[PDB]
Amino acid sequence: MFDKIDQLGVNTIRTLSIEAVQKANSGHPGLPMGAAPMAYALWTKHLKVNPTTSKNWADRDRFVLSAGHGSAMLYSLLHLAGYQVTIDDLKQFRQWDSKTPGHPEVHHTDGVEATTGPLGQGIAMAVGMAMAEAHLAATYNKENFNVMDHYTYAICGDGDLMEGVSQEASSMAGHMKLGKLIVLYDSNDISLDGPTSKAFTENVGARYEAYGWQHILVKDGNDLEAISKAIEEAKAETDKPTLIEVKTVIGYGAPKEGTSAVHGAPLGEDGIKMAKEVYGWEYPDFTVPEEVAARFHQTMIEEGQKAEDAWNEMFANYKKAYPELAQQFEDAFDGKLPENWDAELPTYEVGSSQASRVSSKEVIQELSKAIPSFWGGSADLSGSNNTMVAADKDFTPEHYEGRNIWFGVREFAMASAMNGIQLHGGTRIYGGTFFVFVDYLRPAVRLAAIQHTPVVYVLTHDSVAVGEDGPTHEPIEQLASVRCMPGVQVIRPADGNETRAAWKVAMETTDAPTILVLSRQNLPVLPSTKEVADEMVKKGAYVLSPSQGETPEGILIATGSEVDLAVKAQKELAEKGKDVSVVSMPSFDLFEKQSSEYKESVLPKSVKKRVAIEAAASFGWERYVGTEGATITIDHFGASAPGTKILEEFGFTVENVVNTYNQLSE
Amino acid sequence: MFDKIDQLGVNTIRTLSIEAVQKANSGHPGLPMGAAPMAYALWTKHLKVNPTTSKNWADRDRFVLSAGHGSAMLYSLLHLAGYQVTIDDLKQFRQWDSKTPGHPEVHHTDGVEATTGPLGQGIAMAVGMAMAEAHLAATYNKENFNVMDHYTYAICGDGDLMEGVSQEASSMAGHMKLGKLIVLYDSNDISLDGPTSKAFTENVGARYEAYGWQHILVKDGNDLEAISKAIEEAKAETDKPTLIEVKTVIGYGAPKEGTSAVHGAPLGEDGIKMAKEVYGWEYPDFTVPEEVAARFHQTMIEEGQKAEDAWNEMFANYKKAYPELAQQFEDAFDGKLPENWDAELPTYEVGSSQASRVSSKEVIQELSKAIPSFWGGSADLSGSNNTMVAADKDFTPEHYEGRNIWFGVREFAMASAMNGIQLHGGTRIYGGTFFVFVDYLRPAVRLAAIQHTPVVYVLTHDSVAVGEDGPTHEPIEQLASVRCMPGVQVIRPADGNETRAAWKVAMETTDAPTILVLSRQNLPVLPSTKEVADEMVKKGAYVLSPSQGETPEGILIATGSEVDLAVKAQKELAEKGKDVSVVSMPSFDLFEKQSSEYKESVLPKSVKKRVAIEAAASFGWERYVGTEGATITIDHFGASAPGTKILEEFGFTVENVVNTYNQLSENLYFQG
Ligand SMILES: Cc1ncc(C[n+]2csc(CCOP(=O)(O)OP(=O)(O)O)c2C)c(N)n1
Ligand SMILES: Cc1ncc(C[n+]2csc(CCOP(=O)(O)OP(=O)(O)O)c2C)c(N)n1
Ligand SMILES: [Mg+2]
Ligand SMILES: [Mg+2]
Repeated sequence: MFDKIDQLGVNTIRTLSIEAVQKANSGHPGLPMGAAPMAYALWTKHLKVNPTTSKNWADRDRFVLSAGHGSAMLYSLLHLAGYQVTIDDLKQFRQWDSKTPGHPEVHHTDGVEATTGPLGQGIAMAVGMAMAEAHLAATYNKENFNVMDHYTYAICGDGDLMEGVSQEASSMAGHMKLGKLIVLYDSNDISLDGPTSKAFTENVGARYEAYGWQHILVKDGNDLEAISKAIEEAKAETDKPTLIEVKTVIGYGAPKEGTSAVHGAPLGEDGIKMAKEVYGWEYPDFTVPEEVAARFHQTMIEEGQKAEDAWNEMFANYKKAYPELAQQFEDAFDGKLPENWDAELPTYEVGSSQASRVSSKEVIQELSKAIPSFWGGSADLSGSNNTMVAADKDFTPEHYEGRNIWFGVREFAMASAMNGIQLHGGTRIYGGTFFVFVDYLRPAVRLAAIQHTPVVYVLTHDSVAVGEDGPTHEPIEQLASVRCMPGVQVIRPADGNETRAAWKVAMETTDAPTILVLSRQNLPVLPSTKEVADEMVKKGAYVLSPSQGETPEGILIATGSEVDLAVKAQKELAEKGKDVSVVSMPSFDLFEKQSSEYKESVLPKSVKKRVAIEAAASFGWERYVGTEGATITIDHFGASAPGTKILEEFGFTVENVVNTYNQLSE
Repeated sequence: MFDKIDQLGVNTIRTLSIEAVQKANSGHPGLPMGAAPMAYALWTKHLKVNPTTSKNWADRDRFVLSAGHGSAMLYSLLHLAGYQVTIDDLKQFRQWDSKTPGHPEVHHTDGVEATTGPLGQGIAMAVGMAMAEAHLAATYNKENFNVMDHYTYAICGDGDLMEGVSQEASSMAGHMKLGKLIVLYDSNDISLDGPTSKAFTENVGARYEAYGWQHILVKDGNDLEAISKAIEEAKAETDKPTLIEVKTVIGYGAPKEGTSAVHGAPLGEDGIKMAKEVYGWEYPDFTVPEEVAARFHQTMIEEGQKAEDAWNEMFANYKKAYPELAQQFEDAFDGKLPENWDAELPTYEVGSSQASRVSSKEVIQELSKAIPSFWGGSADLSGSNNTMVAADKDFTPEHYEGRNIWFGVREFAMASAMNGIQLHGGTRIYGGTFFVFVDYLRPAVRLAAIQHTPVVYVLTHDSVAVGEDGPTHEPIEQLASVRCMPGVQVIRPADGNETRAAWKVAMETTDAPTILVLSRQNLPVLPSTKEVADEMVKKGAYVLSPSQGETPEGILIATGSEVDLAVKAQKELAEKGKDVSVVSMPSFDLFEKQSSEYKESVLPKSVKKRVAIEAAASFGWERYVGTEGATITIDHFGASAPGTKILEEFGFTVENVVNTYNQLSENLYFQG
């Protein structure tokens, strides 16, 4: 059962958390106090992790604290568990260069599996982690070798479940029958501003039951045994994901328990003392009882070591029995793209005019054949986005080996799950939606930037050329909205050859989300792209068509579909005697990470006659065009019309670029 | 209650819709074919509208087509109703400058209450409209006067209900017991990519029942009587919102019915004819049967005018009985601000330091007192956003007159509901969360910009000064992310006086959403603001502190929290004989609106020594600092540390401002 030492451990977590919040004079103490029993039971009796090996173990049970305001409890848990969070690390909570940030951040603190500040994304990321385990289990598990047999756990709050991303993810998870996803809900019945009664009165468990989820109610948050029994029931439900609703008194033992006051402000030294009185805690501050430390050592370090060693031996036998597949497992988790992966990648010729999206599909198809760890889907847009791998099955409960994922019209959930799949390891994911609906998945793109996750976004329908669907479905500001974001690689391919090479950047990217901005409209193949694209797209901007002279009199900058106008302009300008360089800038960010010498080759400082043609906003174009430069952009919303007409009416004609260049030349 | 004329009316809606899609060679015919029965039953027998008065009747039932891909069904319906959509307009479906755009757009087309292309937002706008009815009903309705008694209707498809904004809003709707909101769900069991078996196996009704909704399942989508019966049941359940799931066959009649093919592509002429054979339609193309037109005229034109006229008589009697409330009702709907709304607004002194969030609370609360229509709330962040009005009560089922809305942690739903509230009219809406979570509500900001809807966004915690919550809670790219967007007014107030003016700009803005970017940290009151802010913040950028002498040697440009550093740096630079002008730029948008002449006053082209200091991404600052100017900016994510420290390490110190300017002298440019 659960002994007195076990309750000491619970209260150690409680005291460490609340002390850490107080020293910082910042932080959230209520959830740590309320959720400390459910956390303790999970880690000590049910979570299989080897703290000694950190996150290196592939089959570690995955735990996400979606309610990141409980960071102090997680740090308390990592310290007790044997991860490298020290007592002094706890004391530096919410301080400069601390290993204990106010909200958990992956790769900043040992043992944190996800960056979980924003609400609902952690659940969705945990959904994706179970998707990955089911997929990798089906892909690699053979009889007598359970190479992937682990559970995804999350601890959420009332806020996580009021967010659409979780609701989207939970319907997804229920559909995908993720029996190994166990979410613990800290139903403290309170939120930041007050009681759940003022805005959140739904039957969460019934909703989850409608999604296909098992719902277990533990009416006593402080009954460890009831929580441990619930986890076992959830593990027994192999066909359905499980929500264990743990009713807790936020700030348990504190004077202001069951109020919003304990949510986000330090309890105060009065609160700590009174809470300790309830616990009978007369221990010194930032002190862990010896009994507790040994309990955590036996329960987590010792058992964890035995489990990984056992798994490691099974993999040893697995490698002998199935050498090629085991190596694949190893290479996928280490992010090693297969040899000659790019060999059969499509190439295109000057006669051709193919949409960037069709070109993407072709790259995707060969990528899927070559890379067995490559998988992905769309938000009900695979036909429109051309994100489907023909010759591969769909990712279904019946065939988890399938690598085509039907996310549904759940873009945010797709994006966050994708972040979780990347975080899990063994897979490279892509996700498809229209470019205008990047808005829906934007917070998860920002999480991917912070988390340095090599997610690929296949976002199509880049411009007003979509046409008849109209302003709501035509991106204008979306290219700028991603470019300001730190940590995101945004590439708009200008032809098929640029598209192939953009995918190659994404495949070879290991620390950044990559957004691919692709076109519905058919894209004519440009002059040098067949030969130079693979080498020069990664440089962000290159001289697609050079001027006749060493120094161009002017320079035309263009991205994507509008680079064709540029080359046609170059010739018309030549007939009137003007010599201009045409630069393809697929990516702003890739270009800025290049040398000053390279930037000079593409955009020489001498030439102030810079005209930029982009079917997008003008924001940030003065960086390259200049104060004195000119730009053909759209700074207004779209229209419902044949796309060819909208472009023509919005100034994307060879004649207009000539006139604007000539006016600037004056 | 339904005759062959009514089925012919259903077939008419379908034929006009599929014929228009084919002429355009673009569109979605599937939902029109299967949903035209349910649309017909609701409009002809349960929807209280006067087509003659367009969108000008205040107690009109509100219909939102959340599934915008079924635009043609709406346009067909508008023509049949008596709205100003001609057969000729339908022919121009999805063509340049048409009154029939591919997805419905408000204002462009008669009687379209919302721009509803993006999925889920329409149901959320509908939810907010029901919120607006309840508040206005409670605020204005008095005994024997049913000033506000209108239901809110939305038609959605599977995709709408998969989206999280819908799920948030539905939870919010059930909590708020908006029993007069009824959603009609095309359970066609098909999505763009294919069946819903592949992505959508949930029990929608069970979820909606958990939300506190009522679920009526109509198994025969073609049975008009059953649909109408369900709409009656829904109106009967006044304490619960209702989802009427009408199971339909997508593309009923076409050869490709019940498949993904009918969703988003023209059937083709053969398909139109084959469906017509099932329909028994021998009529020529783009034709309304005379029987159907007269049936529509009777059901909606004549009855609707009688209802608006009956309402108008009651309102006039209400005007006599309650003149004050009636004038307020008209003026609130008219958008007229009360006469002395600006009079009691807070003013602040140089010796004062206060966070713009606290300044906003004070401006809000006085605005609430003077403007009865003014209401709003936050996504569980009122303590942090300072968005609560102390005098007023919460907007609860018990107190629908309350002007404090608790949206919960539902930012997307809040912003879309806000859009519905403003579109409905009678109220001014503010909604609050952290500025870093605009990303959560971003699609609804865009829809507001396209809809020209004057929603006010109170987005606080603007910088790395948030501090210990960390990178995830600290905005960086967000300012540029909305300054890049068309049709949005983004004001970063630099002190309390600018904050008041910012609110004023938003209260006087009728054509655009306004985002107010406010600070957790205390902002010291700046030199000229108590006197010049009321007239100069509206100009976007102004010279807060002029140079000593007409032509400045440099421009220190700063927005929001960072302007104080610029003024302090001006002093230090002035002490060393360097004369710079401090330009405060609350809004990029408002400044570019001003005359070419005014811009030269604020930013003379002659002065090329410019340093811009803003604790945000450098994106788009090259427009003002210039190629040879410099920026003190954050192009990287933040940290978890006390906020003052983060700012110092990131260079928002007086020394760095001085030194960045001085290094500008070292350049070869600026030598000469
Ligand atoms: C998307 C998002 N919006 C807002 C916040 C701010 N926030 C953090 S916790 C919280 C309250 C949610 O309540 P709950 O999870 O029940 O908290 P508890 O009572 O357990 O502390 C809010 C609004 C956030 N972290 N993420
Ligand atoms: C937010 C958003 N995501 C995606 C799309 C693209 N889209 C339009 S309809 C649709 C399929 C949804 O199917 P459903 O609403 O059930 O359509 P029906 O079968 O009734 O035509 C998709 C993905 C969109 N318009 N908005
Ligand atoms: Mg809670
Ligand atoms: Mg459908």
